[PDB]
Amino acid sequence: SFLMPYSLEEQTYFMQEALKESEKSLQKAEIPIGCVIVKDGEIIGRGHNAREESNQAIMHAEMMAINEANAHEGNWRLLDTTLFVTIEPCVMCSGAIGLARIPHVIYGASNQKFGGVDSLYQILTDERLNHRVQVERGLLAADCANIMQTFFRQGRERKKIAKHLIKE
Amino acid sequence: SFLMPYSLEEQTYFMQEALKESEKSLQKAEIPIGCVIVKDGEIIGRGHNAREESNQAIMHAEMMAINEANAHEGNWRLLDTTLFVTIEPCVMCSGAIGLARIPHVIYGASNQKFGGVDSLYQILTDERLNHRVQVERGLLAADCANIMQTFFRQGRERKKIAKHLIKE
Ligand SMILES: [Zn+2]
Ligand SMILES: [Zn+2]
Repeated sequence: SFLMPYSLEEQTYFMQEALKESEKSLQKAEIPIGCVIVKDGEIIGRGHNAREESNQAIMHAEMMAINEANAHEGNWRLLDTTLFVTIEPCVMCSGAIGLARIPHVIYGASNQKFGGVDSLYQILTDERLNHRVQVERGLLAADCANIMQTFFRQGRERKKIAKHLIKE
Repeated sequence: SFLMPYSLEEQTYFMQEALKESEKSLQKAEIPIGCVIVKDGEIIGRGHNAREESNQAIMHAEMMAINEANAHEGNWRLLDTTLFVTIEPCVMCSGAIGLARIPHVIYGASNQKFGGVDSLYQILTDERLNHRVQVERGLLAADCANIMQTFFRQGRERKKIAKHLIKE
């Protein structure tokens, strides 16, 4: 039943690759969330949040990775694939993951405010939608949560500078 | 509380425009669902399902329309906008609609199998996500449901021809 296509070291490698995607968003002053989609032990799609830069509301890490994975495979179906994402996917991405037919998802830290996999909803395991995704969580959670904390602190600092310049 | 930026005739015009988008998908042998996003009485985004053609799993009508609307406005935020879609948005699109901050959504026929607005979930009015979208349904439902029925019949016919050619 429970599948294990990759060792813990392999999984760690992939999540760290997603964290590197996460760093791209951070550097661009955006929610530091990264994602990588793997097929046969090879990453076929990468993504990071880029809503502000792209001016696209759907441009979350998972969506970018899915588009890349589909392009790579030249198919909207992403069977026998594993998706690694630093933070629990929101409702939109969860729905997208189900539509892509991705059977395996591994995320780092949970998303208590917008989480659609375990937190607010359980879209990837919902029988009505018949999504039967094997979900794993906790992989490098500390790091995934840490870069997010860095983002928020930097955000307050940027907001403080802006407030100062507007004033006088 | 309840807003009415457009008359019933204006709404009908926009849904018919979404039905025209729906016809594009039908012609390409895809789920005939169309969508239009309106701002200040003007359509700023159009979309239709094109998963098979684009090989993109997220390429539903609403997603295509949102990307177009964001591009038009050069902003991921789609405030003071109204989205018209022939069929009740699925979970992915509903989530996307919430992320775009679209305050008004009008759909034709309901989606009893994958509906994320009223059928399976109520994402657009979920307090946890604080989405406070004004939802209207039923606009030209008969037509929206009709073109879908046409799609399924044509699908069976295409499947029958394919079965015949494979055989002998
Ligand atoms: Zn998301
Ligand atoms: Zn959808």
